[PDB]
Amino acid sequence: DTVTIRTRKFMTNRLLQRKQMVIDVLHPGKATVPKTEIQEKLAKMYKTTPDVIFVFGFRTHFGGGK
RNA sequence: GUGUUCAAAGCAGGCCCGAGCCGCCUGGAUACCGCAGCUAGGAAUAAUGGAAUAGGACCGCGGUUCUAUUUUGUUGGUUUU
Repeated sequence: DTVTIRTRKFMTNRLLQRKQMVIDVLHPGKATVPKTEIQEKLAKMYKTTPDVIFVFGFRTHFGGGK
């Protein structure tokens, strides 16, 4: 809910042939909607079939929210 | 520098764009160096120098003499400055 992947510091990694960015998602009261959702959500942002979108990170911010 | 939610701390960090911003962006300072040395300014202070039965400055020079090598095209010879 109210997810909004905020692609901060987007890096067209040309020598690793990829889109490289920081995922920064928002929440009402429950942090960290699941990773493969975020893949599928970052899929439809970029239309890139998200099983090539290999995400990680995803630590839950205190107070839900982000 | 830096909101680690304060803090112990870290070296961080911050954005806009919907997510084509295909990115933009701060940064990660400065302080310390036993000595000995080095460096170069000082020359007080503390030591420190000389002319004494004369020495120091002036090409004062003098006469002697050693020898060093440039030119005499060159070398060789000697000769000198």
